[PDB]
Amino acid sequence: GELTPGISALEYYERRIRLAETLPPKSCVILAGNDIFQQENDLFYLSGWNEPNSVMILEKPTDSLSDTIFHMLVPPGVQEIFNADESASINDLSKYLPKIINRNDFIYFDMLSSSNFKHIKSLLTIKPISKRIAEFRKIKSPQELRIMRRAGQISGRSFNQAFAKRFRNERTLDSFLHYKFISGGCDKDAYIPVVATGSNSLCIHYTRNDDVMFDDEMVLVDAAGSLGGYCADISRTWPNSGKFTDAQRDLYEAVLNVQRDCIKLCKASNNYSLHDIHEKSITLMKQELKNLGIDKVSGWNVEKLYPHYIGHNLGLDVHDVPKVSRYEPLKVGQVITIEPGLYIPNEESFPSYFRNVGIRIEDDIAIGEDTYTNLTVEAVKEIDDLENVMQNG
Ligand SMILES: [Mn+2]
Ligand SMILES: [Mn+2]
Repeated sequence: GELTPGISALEYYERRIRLAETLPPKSCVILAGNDIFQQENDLFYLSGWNEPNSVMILEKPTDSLSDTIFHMLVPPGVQEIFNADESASINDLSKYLPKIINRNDFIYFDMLSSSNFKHIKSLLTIKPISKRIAEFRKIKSPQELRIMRRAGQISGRSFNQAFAKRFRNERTLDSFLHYKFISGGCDKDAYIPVVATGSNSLCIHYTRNDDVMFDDEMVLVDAAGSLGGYCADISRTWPNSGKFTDAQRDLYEAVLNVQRDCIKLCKASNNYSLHDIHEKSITLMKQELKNLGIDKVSGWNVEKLYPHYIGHNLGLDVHDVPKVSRYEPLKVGQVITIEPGLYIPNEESFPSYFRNVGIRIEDDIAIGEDTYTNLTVEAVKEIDDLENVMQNG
């Protein structure tokens, strides 16, 4: 019954109806797919069509939802499997598209690099559309929450399998997690992974993933799988030796405390915005820095030791729906990550056992009415849970 993994063909139809319920009479939405594979997600959200060199048109000729028309121009079944009301070859674009534009007053199309995009743009009231769909994508349906839970569950269990094994080089740990994501049931990597051991964890954008791992440092890993186009996002940090030292413990619990207290905020009744939570993450991280006695270091305030945001919306993209307001209260159905971090520089003004230690703990949280749902709860992160899996398996 599914059209793409986790989503039925009925929901795709319902998504196109929800968009049409916002359009005036004699409108048409034009979405150009990608070329050679990562489909255009606005197109994928409404069609489930995952092929290159394709154009979708959603047309509302009157004010009745029963008159809408779902056009699909594909490379030379689309009507029977994807429920396209009309279809034609993509070669017919120059003869097919102008007939539709001329009979409509409002053209929903983003004028700002696909080949069919430059084609359609040259043919051209023009209104943007990608942001209006973003307001729909930021609210996940129960089916979408289920398929994301499956992605995070597969990714989470893959981390636990890695916890029980010893890795002498980053690239082995990289290829291992990739295989477990795929054999666990995922389509691909959700994003380019980070496998940073020791001082490598201080580079926020480290992706080389080929350095040797030593028995005295911890490894920071940001990696997760994708299923049906939906992405998970997990970060974990654990010692290579398999046991936390007293220093590695104190720093890890600081990041874990900030993350835990922030996850507890993700209830829609709290009326917090994503930025509201981030500013609370700064406050909490300051207090943890004070508990460790490293908050008042000159030139290294909390912004330089915690130098990124608390998280981001998650969905078809890793950094999902970027065009939605970070300042409006979180609504039921949104999926955001909670990923605070600490990264101590190699400065003698810091204790020696803290220098060159970077830590980040990331989980995917879905917003509920009076609670939340940890979509990545399987990947253990408590020190006693971590040390148990590492030494016993
Ligand atoms: Mn991440
Ligand atoms: Mn993230």
